[PDB]
Amino acid sequence: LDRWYLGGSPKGDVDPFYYDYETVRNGGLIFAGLAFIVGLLILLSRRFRSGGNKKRRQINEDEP
Repeated sequence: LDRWYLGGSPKGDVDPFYYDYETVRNGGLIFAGLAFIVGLLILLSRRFRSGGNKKRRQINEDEP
């Protein structure tokens, strides 16, 4: 019910994530900015179909 996230089990030998832990403060801000950029690219995907030259090449027909 809790902690359903996986891949959070290191080798159990050495875990010096403390160095990377400090970034955890500014880590969220950097990640979010990258997140937004990715979303922009998605909109362009629609452009491939949507346009002034019918690039969607999609038609729905009912069978007899």
